[PDB]
Amino acid sequence: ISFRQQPEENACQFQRLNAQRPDNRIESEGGYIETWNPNNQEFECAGVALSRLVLRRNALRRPFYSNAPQEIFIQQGRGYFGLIFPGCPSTYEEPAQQQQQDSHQKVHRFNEGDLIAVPTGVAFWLYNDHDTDVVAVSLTDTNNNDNQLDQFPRRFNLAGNHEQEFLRYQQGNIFSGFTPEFLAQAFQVDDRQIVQNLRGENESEEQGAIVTVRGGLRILSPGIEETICTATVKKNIGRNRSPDIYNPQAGSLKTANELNLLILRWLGLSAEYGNLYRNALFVPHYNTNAHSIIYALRGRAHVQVVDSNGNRVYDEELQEGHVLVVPQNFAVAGKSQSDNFEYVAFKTDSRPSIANLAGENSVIDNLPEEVVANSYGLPREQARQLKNNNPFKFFVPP
Amino acid sequence: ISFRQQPEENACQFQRLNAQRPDNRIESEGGYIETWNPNNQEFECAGVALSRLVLRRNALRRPFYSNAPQEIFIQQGRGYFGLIFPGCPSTYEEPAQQQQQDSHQKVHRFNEGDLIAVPTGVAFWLYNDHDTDVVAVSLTDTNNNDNQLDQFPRRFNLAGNHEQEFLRYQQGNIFSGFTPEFLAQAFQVDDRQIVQNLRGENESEEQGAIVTVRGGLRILSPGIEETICTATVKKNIGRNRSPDIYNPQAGSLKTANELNLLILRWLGLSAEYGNLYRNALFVPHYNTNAHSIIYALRGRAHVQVVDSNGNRVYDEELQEGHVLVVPQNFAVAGKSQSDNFEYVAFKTDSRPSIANLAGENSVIDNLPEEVVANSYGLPREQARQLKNNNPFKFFVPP
Amino acid sequence: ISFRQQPEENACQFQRLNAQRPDNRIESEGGYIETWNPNNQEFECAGVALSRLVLRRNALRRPFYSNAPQEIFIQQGRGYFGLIFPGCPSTYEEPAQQQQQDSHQKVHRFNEGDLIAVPTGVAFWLYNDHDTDVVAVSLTDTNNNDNQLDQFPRRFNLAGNHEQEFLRYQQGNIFSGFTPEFLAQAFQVDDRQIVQNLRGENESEEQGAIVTVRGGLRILSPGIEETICTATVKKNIGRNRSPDIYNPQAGSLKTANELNLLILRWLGLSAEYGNLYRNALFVPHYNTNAHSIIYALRGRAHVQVVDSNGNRVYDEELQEGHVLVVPQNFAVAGKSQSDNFEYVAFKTDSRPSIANLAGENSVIDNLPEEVVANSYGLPREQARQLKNNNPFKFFVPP
Amino acid sequence: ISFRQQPEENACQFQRLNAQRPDNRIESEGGYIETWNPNNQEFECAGVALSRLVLRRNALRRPFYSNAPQEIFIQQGRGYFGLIFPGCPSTYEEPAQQQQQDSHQKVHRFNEGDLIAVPTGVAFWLYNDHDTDVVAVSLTDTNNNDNQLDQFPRRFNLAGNHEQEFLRYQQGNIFSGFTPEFLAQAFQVDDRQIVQNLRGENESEEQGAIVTVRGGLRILSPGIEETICTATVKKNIGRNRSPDIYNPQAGSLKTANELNLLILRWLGLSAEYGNLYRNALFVPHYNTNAHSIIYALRGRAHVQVVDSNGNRVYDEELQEGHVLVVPQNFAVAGKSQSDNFEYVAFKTDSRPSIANLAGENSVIDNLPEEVVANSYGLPREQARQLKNNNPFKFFVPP
Amino acid sequence: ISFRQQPEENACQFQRLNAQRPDNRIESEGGYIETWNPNNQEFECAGVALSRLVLRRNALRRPFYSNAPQEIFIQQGRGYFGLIFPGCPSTYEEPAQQQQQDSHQKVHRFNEGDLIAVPTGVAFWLYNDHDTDVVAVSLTDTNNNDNQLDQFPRRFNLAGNHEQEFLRYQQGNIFSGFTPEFLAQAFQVDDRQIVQNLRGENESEEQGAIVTVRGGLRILSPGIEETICTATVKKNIGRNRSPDIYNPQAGSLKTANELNLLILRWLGLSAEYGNLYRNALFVPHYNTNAHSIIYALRGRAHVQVVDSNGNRVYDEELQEGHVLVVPQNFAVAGKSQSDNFEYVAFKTDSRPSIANLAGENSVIDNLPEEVVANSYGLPREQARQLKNNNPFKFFVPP
Ligand code: NA
Ligand code: NA
Ligand code: NA
Ligand code: NA
Ligand code: NA
Repeated sequence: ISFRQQPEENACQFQRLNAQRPDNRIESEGGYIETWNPNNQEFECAGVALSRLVLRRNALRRPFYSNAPQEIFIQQGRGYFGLIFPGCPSTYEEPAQQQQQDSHQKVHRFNEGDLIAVPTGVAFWLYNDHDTDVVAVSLTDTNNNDNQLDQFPRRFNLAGNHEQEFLRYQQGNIFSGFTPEFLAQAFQVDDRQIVQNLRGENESEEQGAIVTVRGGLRILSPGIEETICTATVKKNIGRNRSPDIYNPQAGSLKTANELNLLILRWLGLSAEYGNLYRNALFVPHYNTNAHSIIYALRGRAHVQVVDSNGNRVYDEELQEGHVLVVPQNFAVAGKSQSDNFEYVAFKTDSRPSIANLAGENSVIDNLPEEVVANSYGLPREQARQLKNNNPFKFFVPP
Repeated sequence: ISFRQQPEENACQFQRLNAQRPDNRIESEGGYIETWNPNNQEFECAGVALSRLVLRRNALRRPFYSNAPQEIFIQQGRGYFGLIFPGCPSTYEEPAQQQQQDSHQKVHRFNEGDLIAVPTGVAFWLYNDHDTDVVAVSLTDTNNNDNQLDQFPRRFNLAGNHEQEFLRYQQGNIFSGFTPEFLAQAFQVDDRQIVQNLRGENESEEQGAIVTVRGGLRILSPGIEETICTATVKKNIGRNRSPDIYNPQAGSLKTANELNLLILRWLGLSAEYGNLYRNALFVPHYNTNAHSIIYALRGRAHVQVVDSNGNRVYDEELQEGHVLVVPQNFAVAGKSQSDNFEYVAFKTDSRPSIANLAGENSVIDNLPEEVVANSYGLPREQARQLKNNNPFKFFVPP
Repeated sequence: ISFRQQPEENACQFQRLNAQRPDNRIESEGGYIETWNPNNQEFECAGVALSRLVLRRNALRRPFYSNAPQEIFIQQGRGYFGLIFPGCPSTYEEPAQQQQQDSHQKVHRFNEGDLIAVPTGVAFWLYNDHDTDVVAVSLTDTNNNDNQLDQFPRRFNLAGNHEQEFLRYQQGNIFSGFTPEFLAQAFQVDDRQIVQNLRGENESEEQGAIVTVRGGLRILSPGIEETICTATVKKNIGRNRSPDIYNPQAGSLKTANELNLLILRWLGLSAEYGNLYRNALFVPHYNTNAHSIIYALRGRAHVQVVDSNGNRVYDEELQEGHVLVVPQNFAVAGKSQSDNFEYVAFKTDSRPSIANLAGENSVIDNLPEEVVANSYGLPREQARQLKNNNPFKFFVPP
Repeated sequence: ISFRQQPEENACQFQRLNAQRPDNRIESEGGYIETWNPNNQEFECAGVALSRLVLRRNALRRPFYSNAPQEIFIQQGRGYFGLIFPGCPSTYEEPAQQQQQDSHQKVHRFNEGDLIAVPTGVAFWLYNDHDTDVVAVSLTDTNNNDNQLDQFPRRFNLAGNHEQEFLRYQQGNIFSGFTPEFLAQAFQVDDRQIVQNLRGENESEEQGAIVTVRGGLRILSPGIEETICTATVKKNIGRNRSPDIYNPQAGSLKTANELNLLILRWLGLSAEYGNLYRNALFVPHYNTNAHSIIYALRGRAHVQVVDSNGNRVYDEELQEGHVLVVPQNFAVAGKSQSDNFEYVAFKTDSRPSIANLAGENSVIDNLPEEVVANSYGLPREQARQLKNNNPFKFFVPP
Repeated sequence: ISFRQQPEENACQFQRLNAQRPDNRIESEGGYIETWNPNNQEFECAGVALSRLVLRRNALRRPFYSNAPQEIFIQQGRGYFGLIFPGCPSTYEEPAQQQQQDSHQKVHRFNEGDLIAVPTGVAFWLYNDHDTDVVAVSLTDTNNNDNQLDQFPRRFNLAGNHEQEFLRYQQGNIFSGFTPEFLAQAFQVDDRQIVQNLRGENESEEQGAIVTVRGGLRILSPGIEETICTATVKKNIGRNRSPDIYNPQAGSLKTANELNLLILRWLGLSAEYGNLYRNALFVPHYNTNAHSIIYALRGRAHVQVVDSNGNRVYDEELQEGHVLVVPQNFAVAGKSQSDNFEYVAFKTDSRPSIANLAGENSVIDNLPEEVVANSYGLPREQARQLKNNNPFKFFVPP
């Protein structure tokens, strides 16, 4: 399911669909954030915004929450993240060096291939504790029903004194806007310099969203607390040894949707990770109920996309680090021109449905032979060939 | 329930409501499609598009899917249709002249009075195998949540090389946009002329959406396959020997909603079929939770519609083949000027609720006598008359 | 949950947030209705309209229904109201002075502190039978999914011949628009002067929505009828001896949401009533999933609101009878400058979720100590103070 | 809805139905508990157990939880109760005489007429702070799906050293069963006499479930905390100024079901409170989907109950403090022989449905006249009398 | 949630609770199956049966389905399993050495710590491809609503000619019961020796449920197909780097319930994996809504269990490979007497709720101080100690 705002008149009427690369980079201390322009037609149509975060060893992306739900895919690396679900008690705690030292909400490990769901207004932070840079691609669903503000994807930063991620595309931290007397009362701290730091007064716009932790972070990691407050918030789909669709001579597909990661039901979002081997084809298909935002992860594939007029709105080699939006119901097909073309496709429904146009149990396969024969002007025998020559589903070997 | 986009500022503020007739006809080989202009205020307000299809004996409306959910009402005729639900296995099959000849998804018979639900992105085809022309009136819900593209009702045609139904009102087939090398791989057909026909290369813009089948079509007709893949997709309401509301001296009403046809729950749509006998009245009423799109089927009725200012925005004889949109909450009443005025009313909710203003259990009937007396400046006795003189619900005899 | 239309581009981007007072008063016989301009940025952002009704002893607000769901809070007074749920049989009846005198739908008592839910298209009337004026503050959710007309909050009046509440802000009664011959047939009344009064012909635009009942109203008050037709439609939250959050030295909070008043689930709305004692603080917090429309009921409080840029968009004393909209996710904090500051806060979700930024189980409390230390540049000890110095939730004593 | 275990073979086959009075009293310090024998046929059939608690001024019924869901009706008196929902944070707190003194879960006020829902395993305590004795009648649903133990209604007492309520009918406190070394570690109390008292070692079997608090109790009373952790758990139905069905010359009915008190949906239980005035009749009716456990509150009524053989299994004056079980689908009718007969009827469904056999919209009223005429051997005119002579619903005046 | 049959009268009334070890072993070719007697009081009470499977390198547990839902926990080892969901198309396929070689349903990898959900009537097979023996502990929910046969847990074996697992405890394969002429027609195999083998005719009762695959198995592994047919059926909880509750000085807990593994919602089952370090305590607690079936995985713990009479029904060292049933609502506490006591606890609800009796946010912590003081006969100060001395949740360090 999904419940989203429709795009403005004509947004999904295309002369041509363009693949997109980021157009801005925001520098910080231990990494950076790159943004795709959400004002481009492809993104206006899909009603979403996209960004990419790089976190070096010991870098902390300091906590923030957003008005629009997010899905974050971990392209590379491993580390820790927390989500703060409001009012949920702490369940991670340690004895002083019995009295209590520190306690906090569950800290999660993440790995390459993980897809993480961040509900609207839930605070998120991410940390890399390893050499390999973490690279995360974040889809922010601006048109989602859950966003009751206008279609600007905001980051409400809990810390720092820097530029909002997507501010440059529109026509300080959250604490920094409150007066010192409110914050001293709120936190019962008399130390006016505790409140100064809280407000970000002891830093420039160039410390950024991401800080490096000298010596590394130490955090705890090996009724309502073990039920709703500890619901699952991520699922591995990129590294998984169990794809949903698999042909060892053509490729694989694996989805994280609301049947795999229940919280996606509330978000109205899902994602798929696919592999397509050299010269293999993902058959013409369309998504009945979702836009697809395809981020090329590795390699390259010749991709074609067809609109409701049968126009070829996109025809080229989709390369690593570029993004192609395939609007709901537009048909798409791809032939990998790499040993293994790899991609993540975010989708704007929690249970997206693929309709294959060719192959076993495809639309053509499921029409009566005489209907295929009469629709295409074909003798009964050539119609039977169209229905039966390809015995495979989804992927076709070289 | 329904989840739809609201109309633009002022769309439902009317100086006058106009009844509408089609304004375009698209010719094909065995029939035609007529469209109502969806840009007219009445349709902008309702957020929907309407069309009418005529299929002569042996005519096939070749498969297509759409971005917006549809409800199709069979005004006359009988025939076969298929819906292709993606990935559902074939369940209709026959032995070669044991090995398998052809197999395909369930083929359904349709009859006059049938209301058929077509979910977003589900492919549909229709065939008439009888002398009587089939006439189908199709409501396309452009503002529906399920449509994540802009508010243009598209037809993604699987076959042919013709004009999109509603294209003329905006500011080739799906295969025709793919290169021949993609389609040969996708269908494993080496015959480049199989792929030519598939793409519609062997036909003009004037073969159209509808083809005639010489000698007639032959199709099969007497776990997940007998459960979800064979869910009901139509319900008879026009020919039914069991209306929901009935008075043999005034008229009848029968609804297909989500309690009768479960799939309507996902579509957010329903329809009603009514009869009103000469000089009988359907009392002033309004729909709490839906627009009503009234297509006159037979005869004529004097209809009045009142807006939130108590203005009479419509006051005339609604005739057969004209359409009147009654916006949500506007009050409407009708007096049949024909032996039997017959109408289908599509509604933009899966469970629309009628609030009668006069008659048994109406709004007036359910207010305390002293409230009716004090609201209208009436003596207790004249208030009692207003509540009680009409003992009938919905319809009132001549 | 809620399903609402998003506001236009930039609506929730504020240079400053203004508190608002009503800007129009509509006079009637036994009371008046005051409206806030819904075109002001604060209301455009929230997608809602607000009004205030005053009903003197024996005054009847004559029946009406609206396209948008309402929540009405009873600030003062007591009286009777009815809601007319269409087609539900009468369940209140009396013997003639056995035959039946009058019968009607359930009449409800209301009291100060009551929050009443009025679904879209359900007719409502209100009566005051006591000396104390009734004062009701009404939130109309114009952007709600249930409103399938444009974003004008309409009142479809069943009686009278006066001005629609919100008409002055856009770019007769319902019966008055029908011809006398339709109404005589509909109600089977031959008396053409019964129909004249019904249409409001025997009154000026200056009798208004509210009439005085001379001698007072007499009404009855001590399967589907005792189940769905008598579902609960109100909950006391202002006068309640059982707040949800309570600290006798700082304040209280009490909510009516879909867990307390089930019908709110369909409306997508809820409300909260809070008390804050002199010099006590409601800590910086935000609502994850709702706009807050704060109506000051008694006293005054210094309030600050911070946007996604950390800008202080509102900083002043919120006074009784003024309204402050806090957009979804914006942070807000308040310090009462009165013996008891009292407020109702309507919220645009049926289950709104508050995320406290300071105090026990707040966002800061639930982050690892080393994350708070590294986010704010603080030694481990000053981080521990930020997490632990305030042991209270929500409210902090003077 | 409800999900319950069916009774053993023949349990609901009755020679006669007997009204029942309690058969045991358990004495304590400030009040007592009386139990009805759950082994009697009437209770075996209904699959439930019943008890009655009396709490004098300053008496505390010390905390306990049970394996079966309960509904408690407050027949008289007023006081405080708490329910402990596991893991929910405290939301009632006070400053030490800023640091925190005590904090605890919400304390609720209760009043006469309140119906309180206690889910399976949720701990409950009750306190009377007024002169008038509190009298509470408790229905324990032993056959409920939520009880996964055998059909013995247990009380797991958190305190005391006394007899389990229903133990005498089968074929120490919870802490008392743990060894002192477990409890010292669990509560980190070194004081072995703290643990002695906890275990109930400093008291006899004759301090009982109920203790008197000398000087009276002092308690606090004027994200997940204000949402799920503060869901409503009671609804007034006995004292309510708004019955669901009302005739000032015959009686009233008011229900607390899952549309009024949402938590009842999980419990599978509901209750009704009725008044019937001298010589008035509640018409023959049956409950489609629930047993009815009728506790007479005040006065007396001649009651008759008819089984599936048309046998009169009960025919007598039901008196105050007696209980009559009416099995699902058995027909029942009553004529009050008191100025006002008052009763609470617990029902074993969360949304019980009454089917009236006589009167407006009854079963007879809703059958075609010719069906009533042919079913009873009656001329058309006598059939019309049977359908129409009684114009009232539910109750009929003297 | 769960919907289960209640146990017979007195089943959960215990003189003493006994830990249980298996009492039977069924030998096969590459491993064995051990069963616990389901007729023992502990299992009668819980309404469940338990077994343990060992599969050596290259051993295949041949396909079977059961009348009762199962949860299988992988104690050690790694391998492949399939579940056959009826009518779901194949999604794993390979090209002949383009035509199709073999195709089949998704084959899943499993690892140590995995919890696998097997719905009623879904066929399951398991294979070990590694040196380490796989050991799986299987809970079969005999009293589950989904089992509409009597309370005998059956295995309907698709292959083999051996003893049913639990047959010895009651008062050939599925094909073997059909006549050869039915099977030849059903599979269109003329070879009467193909059908002989299918029926298990070419093997003794001593080939067993488990076969060894010489040279090892080769299987494929790297619309409705990628949605419902590929829903998740397992979740790792034993090996997971992210417990729900964690204290590095006492222990951890991690649950797989319906918020983590959605299919458990239909099964009415869940499981927890816990670690408890030497001399640490899991505080007295109870489960509100589930039986707990505790299988000791490693080490030993002193465990005590208390019934509704405060009787200590179990008091001893629970050792590895023994099982202890803790009935719903009975209180339990454990102190590890090993470096790391490890256990899996199956629970008879899809969302079981733990109610802690001591510690932060426990039942005692959430009662008003004066209620704890008056319930236990304690001065205000000793009551405060009981509420506050243990600042930890669930686990308490040595
Ligand atoms: Na298009
Ligand atoms: Na209007
Ligand atoms: Na902002
Ligand atoms: Na009987
Ligand atoms: Na017991």
